[PDB]
Amino acid sequence: PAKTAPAGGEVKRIKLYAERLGGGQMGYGLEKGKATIPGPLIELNEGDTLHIEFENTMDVPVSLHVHGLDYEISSDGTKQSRSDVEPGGTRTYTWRTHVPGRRADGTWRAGSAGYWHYHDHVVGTEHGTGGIRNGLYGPVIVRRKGDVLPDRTHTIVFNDMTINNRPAHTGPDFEATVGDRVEFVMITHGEYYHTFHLHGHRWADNRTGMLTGPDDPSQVIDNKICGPADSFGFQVIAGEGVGAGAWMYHCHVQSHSDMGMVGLFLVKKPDGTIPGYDPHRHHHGAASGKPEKAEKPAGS
Amino acid sequence: PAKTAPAGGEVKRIKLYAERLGGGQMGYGLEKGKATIPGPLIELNEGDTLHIEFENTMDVPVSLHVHGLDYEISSDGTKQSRSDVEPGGTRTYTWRTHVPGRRADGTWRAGSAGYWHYHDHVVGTEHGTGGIRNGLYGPVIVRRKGDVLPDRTHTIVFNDMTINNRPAHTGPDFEATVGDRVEFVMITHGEYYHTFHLHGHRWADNRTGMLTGPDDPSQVIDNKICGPADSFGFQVIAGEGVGAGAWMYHCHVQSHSDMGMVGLFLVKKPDGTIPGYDPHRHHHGAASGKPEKAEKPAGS
Amino acid sequence: MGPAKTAPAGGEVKRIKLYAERLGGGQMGYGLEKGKATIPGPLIELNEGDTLHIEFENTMDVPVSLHVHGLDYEISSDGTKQSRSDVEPGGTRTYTWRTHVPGRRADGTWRAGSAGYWHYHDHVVGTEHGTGGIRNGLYGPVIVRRKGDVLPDRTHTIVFNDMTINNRPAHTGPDFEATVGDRVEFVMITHGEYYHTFHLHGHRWADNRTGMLTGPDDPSQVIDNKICGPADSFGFQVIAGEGVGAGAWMYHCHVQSHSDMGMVGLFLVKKPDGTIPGYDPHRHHHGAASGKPEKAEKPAG
Ligand SMILES: [Cu+2]
Ligand SMILES: [Cu+2]
Ligand SMILES: [Cu+2]
Ligand SMILES: [Cu+2]
Ligand SMILES: [Cu+2]
Ligand SMILES: [Cu+2]
Ligand SMILES: [Cu+2]
Ligand SMILES: [Cu+2]
Ligand SMILES: [Cu+2]
Ligand SMILES: [Cu+2]
Ligand SMILES: [Cu+2]
Ligand SMILES: [Cu+2]
Ligand SMILES: [Cu+2]
Ligand SMILES: [Cu+2]
Ligand SMILES: [Cu+2]
Ligand SMILES: [Zn+2]
Ligand SMILES: [Zn+2]
Ligand SMILES: [Zn+2]
Repeated sequence: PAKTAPAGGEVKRIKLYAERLGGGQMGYGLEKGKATIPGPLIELNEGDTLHIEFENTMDVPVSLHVHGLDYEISSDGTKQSRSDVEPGGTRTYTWRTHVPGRRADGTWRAGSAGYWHYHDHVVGTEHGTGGIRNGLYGPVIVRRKGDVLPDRTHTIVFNDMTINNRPAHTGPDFEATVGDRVEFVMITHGEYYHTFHLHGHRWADNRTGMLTGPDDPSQVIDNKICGPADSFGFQVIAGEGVGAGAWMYHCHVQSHSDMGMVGLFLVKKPDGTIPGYDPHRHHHGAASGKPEKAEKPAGS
Repeated sequence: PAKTAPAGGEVKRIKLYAERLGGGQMGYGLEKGKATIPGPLIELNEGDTLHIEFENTMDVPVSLHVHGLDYEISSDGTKQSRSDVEPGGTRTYTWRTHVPGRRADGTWRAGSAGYWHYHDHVVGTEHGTGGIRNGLYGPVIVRRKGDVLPDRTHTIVFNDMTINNRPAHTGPDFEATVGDRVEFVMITHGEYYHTFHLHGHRWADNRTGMLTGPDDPSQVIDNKICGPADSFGFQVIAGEGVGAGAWMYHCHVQSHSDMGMVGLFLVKKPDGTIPGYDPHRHHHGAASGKPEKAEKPAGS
Repeated sequence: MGPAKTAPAGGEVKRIKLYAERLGGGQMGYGLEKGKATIPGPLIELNEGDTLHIEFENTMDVPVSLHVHGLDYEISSDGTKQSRSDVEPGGTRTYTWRTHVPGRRADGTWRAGSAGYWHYHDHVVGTEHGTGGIRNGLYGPVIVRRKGDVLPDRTHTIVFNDMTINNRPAHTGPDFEATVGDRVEFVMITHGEYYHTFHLHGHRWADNRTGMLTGPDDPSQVIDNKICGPADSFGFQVIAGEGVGAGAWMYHCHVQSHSDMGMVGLFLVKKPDGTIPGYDPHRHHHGAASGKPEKAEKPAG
């Protein structure tokens, strides 16, 4: 058992659009009218090259900038590099990815693999302050050959005082069944530091969020401090050793928690019930609505 | 010939009370009228189960919630899971703990071993904001079989702008003899980020705070940023390579340090001498009083 | 490409002269020669086992001290009022830092070595916590090397001190110059009141002691972005432009208002012919010019 990532090395291509959303927001999407905050999950295998055919449907300039992946200066996505996109414009951005390996100097070159993210560098200031606040950001995952694959992947972005730009106390909530292998990508943006905490679960503070084995000294944690543009990820086995229930995740800064940065990891018994939980309730005047569906990785 | 932790797997039982302390404060204790801030140190061996017979001695509801350990949702310690405790009420809380090992899918399940903590989730808000502010928090240590055991353990909690809820510039101070193996558990709570620093000593930033050997890449540090609910720990040999002295520890955020988050690790020669220490001095109007005794782990 | 240069065994007794002096604008700094003080102060590099005697002289009209992180020192070298190790105006003192290799103790435990990215700063100016001294610029990098550690071509020091980089005016950089392929070391230190996040475009490093993965078994997260707070220090090395190419590669704090307010600089990575595609040097940004690139630091001789 346990599905693992294959070798990379393929040239891949997708479309991405930036568009205005309700109420002053902006998002990236895989099709016109389909933009979401966070933008679509992009998933690659080390060695893969990705050509993103990008179109800006808005009436202001926008760009696409990425952390951690290889790109040439012309793909930086900045005014400074003349890599932004005019209103109505199209540009092809290119991201590349490489495996680890020995350098001739004897050192070991780290590969591209990790939890990363992309966002706008252009809207509102030349640092993307406006774009990021408006919602233009998304997750990118690069797998090393042999990395364990999860059943589903959820993305949690602490953006200023919001989770995924949602109104306070709206979650989101994510559904799983006890035993599911579930991946979280955790990204932070804006002005503030936070601490991400998840009830009833824990992970390894390292590249994959999972210990490699008995020799891995990495601290096991349930709580992690994070600043703007930090990203990390991990996988848990839902309800492992703790059983079903509505398991809270939240920022652990006390006022942030009280002010609505909280959501539920809803872990169901095999029969679909969660012990001791009331679904349609309001919390501080707001309802979390339906659980957010897991993100499907983009294109190909 | 360093002492090491034995294998776990027992069933342990303790009693725990919540009671009001002076000045709007609240604490946990092992006996009525014995509550302390921070609460008693609880120490377990990976695999141990702990039943806590909990009694709420106060006139308002309270709860007990734990990080990192295994527990069922009915032990969550929250209003939402109906696991809180009414005034004058009793409940048994159960915490469980497991060793690392291979799963059936071939992956490696991380153990519970680590530096963790427990606090109230119900007082002042359903996030425990009031309980934590008031002092209901305390350390939990889970040892992996073969972990090095210290001579003594001290707990340092940065709760908002205070150390262990003490008035500004009161320490606490901790006392050791040169060569003692001393363990510190460092927990943060409240609204603020901090950076913990200890003069004259250093530790590995990894699960146990010690390097496993020559193959551990973990950064050796004397300074660590930490946010609300962050938990870590480490051991030092007191005065190693440095000698006796009053060795300051403190938040390194400059104003926090000036405003009183500072204490002393007082390391003595066998004949008692402590260079760089004036025992009768007040600092910014306050005195640290006598050194805090090392916490002895709650007996079963 | 030959095998990288690596640090030898330490164990030598070394000695330098160090001064504190006032600089323009109410600032203060450490220097290797009178009139030569810099912010940050001179880079100090040792090999594990080295002892360093710092013959220190305060040229200022107010007291000052020298305190260090991570390195072995006796209480009389603490550099604090409490330990009576501060220096009076015109005063001199010998500060001694020692350093040790890793190894097994008698108890069978492994003692961690001194090696790492560390720093020194005043502990007595403005308050007994060195709050004024640090604000004014009395701080600098210390590197301790384990035998075998890879040595870079050049080292640069980036200090986020409150809202400034190296106490420079907003939007002035500094910028650092390299050529594609150069092995470039960064020492990154934070001071003052604020948390930040350090980010470098186009490059990445391992979050661990050396900033470099030890091999295929090292689990450390590979990152381009790192949260840091007052007195934090870490370091890494990158191969400039590796897999990416020439360009003006931005580094900045990633807290949005901080980058907007000027904590930004350029890692200027030139092609072998000395040119940078699509970049211009004399621009002003938000009213300020970054001036010429910061020359790399020669470790104190
Ligand atoms: Cu940027
Ligand atoms: Cu928060
Ligand atoms: Cu919790
Ligand atoms: Cu970014
Ligand atoms: Cu409603
Ligand atoms: Cu909680
Ligand atoms: Cu603090
Ligand atoms: Cu220090
Ligand atoms: Cu908590
Ligand atoms: Cu008094
Ligand atoms: Cu200090
Ligand atoms: Cu900043
Ligand atoms: Cu970037
Ligand atoms: Cu310091
Ligand atoms: Cu000018
Ligand atoms: Zn709530
Ligand atoms: Zn003080
Ligand atoms: Zn700018």
